[PDB]
Amino acid sequence: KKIEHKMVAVNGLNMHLAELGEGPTILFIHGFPELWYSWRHQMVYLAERGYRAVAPDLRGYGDTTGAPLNDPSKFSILHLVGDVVALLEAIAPNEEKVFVVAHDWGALIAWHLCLFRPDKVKALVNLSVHFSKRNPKMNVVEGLKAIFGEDHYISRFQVPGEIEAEFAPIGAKSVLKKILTYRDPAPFYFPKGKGLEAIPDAPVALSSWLSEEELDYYANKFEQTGFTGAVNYYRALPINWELTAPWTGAQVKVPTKFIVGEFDLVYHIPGAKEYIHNGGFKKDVPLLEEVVVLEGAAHFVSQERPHEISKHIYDFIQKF
Repeated sequence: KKIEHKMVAVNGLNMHLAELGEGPTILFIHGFPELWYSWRHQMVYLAERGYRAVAPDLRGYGDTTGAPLNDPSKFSILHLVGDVVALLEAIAPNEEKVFVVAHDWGALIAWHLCLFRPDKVKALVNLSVHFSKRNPKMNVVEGLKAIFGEDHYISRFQVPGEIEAEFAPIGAKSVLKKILTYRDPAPFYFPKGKGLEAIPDAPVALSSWLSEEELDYYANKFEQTGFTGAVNYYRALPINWELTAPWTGAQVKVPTKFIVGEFDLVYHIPGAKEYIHNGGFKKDVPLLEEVVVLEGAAHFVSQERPHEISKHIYDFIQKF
């Protein structure tokens, strides 16, 4: 069978769901600036081994409609987890708990899904983004701006319309190619009026995992939707910080496997490596397995290392 596509009405949205396979449900959750399509390899691998792979486009992404692009406050972590809980109730009505696999912004959603509703998740595979322990002093935007300055991507993303206008003459294809093929451990910089000039290029042979046809899929979709929906997630970071105060000191009680690429910029945020490897991560996530670091890999591991990611998912969920 080929990948099936449907629309599901959830939490004020009409959500696009891609689906492949039969058996126990695995929910895949993409990140920025990606789509359901990022899971193409894993959907096939897991479906051929007796699982039902389900991959939505998130709020403000791809074929999912209903989100007010003009109101970034509606892209809060609470709205996002609300979407996922409602989705699961609709598409998995006979499984109290399901498997969850997620990456980047999807991983951040998955952490909070597990904090808010651990009764819904049997086991979790998170990629790239480690558990974000709430800093009582300041929000993520302010914290990263203090370290990396005004041109840091999360800071430049803040005012609605600004980064959109920067990307406009460049076009979705060039923006996406530059982002998807990025390999340097430093964060993205978007100096005003400089477009993509501040982002270094890696040797071309290192991005052979991304075909022109695959690039075109992302490009065509984001040229239709624009980038506002996706970028609004970062614009909600300040309110996310306020809204998540009730979960200070709370633990994720779901069995978890964490995987990250050696050169992933998120992995190189100051303090991240120490948090992940020296005990802090295990304290917040007591059922965390041994952390997996993919040698020679960068941020987009599901596409860059599809066999390794697929096998790591299969081997982990087989334990249950």
